[PDB]
Amino acid sequence: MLLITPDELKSYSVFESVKTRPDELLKQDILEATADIILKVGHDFSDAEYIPLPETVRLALLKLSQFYALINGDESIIKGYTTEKIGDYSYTLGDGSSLQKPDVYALIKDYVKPADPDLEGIEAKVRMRSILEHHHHHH
Repeated sequence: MLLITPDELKSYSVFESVKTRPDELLKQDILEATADIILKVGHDFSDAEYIPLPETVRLALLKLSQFYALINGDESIIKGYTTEKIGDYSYTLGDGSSLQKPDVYALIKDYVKPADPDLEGIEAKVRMRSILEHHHHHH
């Protein structure tokens, strides 16, 4: 998942719609945006021993967040009556334009399917999560 906050989104974004929005909604958008960036690189950052967050990534998400937040509850944009937000063509604009996501591919192009083995954090959390106990507390 992302390691940012909803307050930061508005701090950078310019759309009054993204700022005017609450703090709970902003969270949903952010988490929904990171899904796109990860879908491009073809990998996430769940492993606690591998959660890289450069300056290029933080920016890419900041832009994507504002994008969705804009067509997330606008007052002049509709996807022609459809399910929840989808990562496809929709959210028509008053100018009959197709608001497309931000070109943040170059921002993640540096971390898009690297050339490294499975040395990454693997079989480490499963070895501890699947342990008999190794503790003096039963939660």
